[PDB]
Amino acid sequence: CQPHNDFEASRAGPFAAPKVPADITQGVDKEANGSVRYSYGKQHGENWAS
Amino acid sequence: GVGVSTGSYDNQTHYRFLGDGWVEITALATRLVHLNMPKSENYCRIRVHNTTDTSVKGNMAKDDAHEQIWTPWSLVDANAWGVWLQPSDWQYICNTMSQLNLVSLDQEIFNVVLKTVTEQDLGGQAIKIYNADLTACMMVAVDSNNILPYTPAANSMETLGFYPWKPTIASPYRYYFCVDRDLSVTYENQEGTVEHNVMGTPKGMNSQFFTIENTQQITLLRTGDEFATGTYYFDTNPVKLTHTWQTNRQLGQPPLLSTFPEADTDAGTLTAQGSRHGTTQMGVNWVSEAIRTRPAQVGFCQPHNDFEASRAGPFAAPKVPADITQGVDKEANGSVRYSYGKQHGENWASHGPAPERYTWDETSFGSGRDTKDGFIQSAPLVVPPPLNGILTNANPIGTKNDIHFSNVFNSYGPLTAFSHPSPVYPQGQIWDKELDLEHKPRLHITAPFVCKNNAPGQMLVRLGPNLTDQYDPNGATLSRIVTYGTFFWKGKLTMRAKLRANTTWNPVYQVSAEDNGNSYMSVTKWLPTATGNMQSVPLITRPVARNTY
Amino acid sequence: TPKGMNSQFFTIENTQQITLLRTGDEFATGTYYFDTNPVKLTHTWQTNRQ
Repeated sequence: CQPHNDFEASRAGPFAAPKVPADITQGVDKEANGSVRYSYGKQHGENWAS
Repeated sequence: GVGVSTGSYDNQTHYRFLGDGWVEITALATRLVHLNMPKSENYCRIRVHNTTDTSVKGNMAKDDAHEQIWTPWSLVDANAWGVWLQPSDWQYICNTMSQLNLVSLDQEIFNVVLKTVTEQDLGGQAIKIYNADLTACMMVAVDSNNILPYTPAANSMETLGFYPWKPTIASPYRYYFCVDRDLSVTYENQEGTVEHNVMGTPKGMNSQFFTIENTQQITLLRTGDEFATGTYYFDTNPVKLTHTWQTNRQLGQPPLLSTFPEADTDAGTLTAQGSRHGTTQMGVNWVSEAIRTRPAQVGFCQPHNDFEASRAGPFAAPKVPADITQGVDKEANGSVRYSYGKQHGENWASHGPAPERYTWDETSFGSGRDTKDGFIQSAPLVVPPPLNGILTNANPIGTKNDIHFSNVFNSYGPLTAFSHPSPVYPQGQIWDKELDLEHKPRLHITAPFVCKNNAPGQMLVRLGPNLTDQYDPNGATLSRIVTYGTFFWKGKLTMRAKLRANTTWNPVYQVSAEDNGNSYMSVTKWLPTATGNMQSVPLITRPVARNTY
Repeated sequence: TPKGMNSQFFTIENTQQITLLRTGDEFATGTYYFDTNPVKLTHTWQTNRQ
């Protein structure tokens, strides 16, 4: 079990404490299991038509 | 050809003193095995889902929901401490040796016997006649590659016989399969029936189906044949055979004594707590045996009964066992409780479906926890503990009067230091295969020894199917001749170990056998009865004291 | 504000040997070797239950 969204703050400022990704199971808990979400561009993989 | 033995019986234990404090201990064990023709002609994917308990709102832990794959093969897994050494031997080892590790291990199968049984009416009845079948043959296979799911015989408490002069049956083989099980949470009598509680269907990304027929070289052997495996070597590390008493309280230099006891009654004193040298992690201007900094952290608070759920379903999150201390917190410290049978150690006189059980308590007095004393205080640490500036094991955390910080606190930090789980002589798991993961656990609770290299390789075995005169697969007619088998097993578990020396003045605690009485260490406990019944009770592991600093 | 105990200021001009190359020139680096461990290309279905 990993702390769901444990925002820890430091001298640099508040941040999201990383968490080892894992299966989502039937719980459909994505953000809870650490399922990373990406955001790329056109020169990185997005359709040039969009 | 056939009609002659192919092996020798030997179930002893020799001690070869290699000097320099180290001694090579070779444990030989031979037993008679009894195998019956498996009922399942082929691999089955039986799905067991108990609802007699899961349906109830109160019952949550009694979730035996899973889908295993029953194979037509048995298994000769003698991974038990009591199936190798002798009751008396273990006493000598624990009392002398201070550490032990596994070295080699071999196996052999001689005097393979296969007979068939037929019905024969006698005076109107029907007695069974037993005729030996030479042409009959069995099948053996040692998956040293571990291509098949590792199935510890101790995890199901179905190893071989701990009694030399008594036969034993090989436990069937079966492994878990991919199935998405889900169970909702319900307390006592929650509003409405349990939300979700259903089994799952086979997935294509986790469908693990194996066959003994295509995962190992099956060696066919008859009555005159015999099998033997190579000398497997263990790479596991040695486990200390001593307990730790020193707690986080006693480590470095004790406080300087300012007063000396005049009588054996009174005691001495320390120096001014406010004016005394030392190191404390508090900004206060005083020190004590409770705030003084220590080299590390001995033991750690573990979440009491932290049931974590996954795609497979809810389960009890394992926890490293430790001393129970004066808190008498067994289930809180992780004191594992066992349940063995008669062929495993229970008295043969206690007739009944109720097996013997015992709760094993660790000997690591140093890493012992006590829920009846754990507490926290506000950042501004002050001598007088405010009513709101402290969290004792009596403050309802989470709108619950029984759920405190202790039940949900993990004090595991970079300073966490603990010992290993003392292996029990009876029904104790020796070695175990490591998990195929990038970051495997620092240790295993099931077995002290963990094969760093490859695993030993479970030994599978199945009786050769004796077909009848008539046969037709398409007609679902699997006519098989009633046949069974009885083969002997011979194994030698060589392992070296070092013995400690008397470096103290006061005699250290030992394991003795008091006279026949209420005393737990009673001799009758390991002595036959008028009828011949016997029982094997756990032994005191790590009797000698060990200084942890 | 900038601290004196954590002031990390670097310059590409004083942290590496800059190789000047024109149109007819060309650069190439040595054969770097990795010491990283191999990563399994398979998933695990077995849970604490089985």
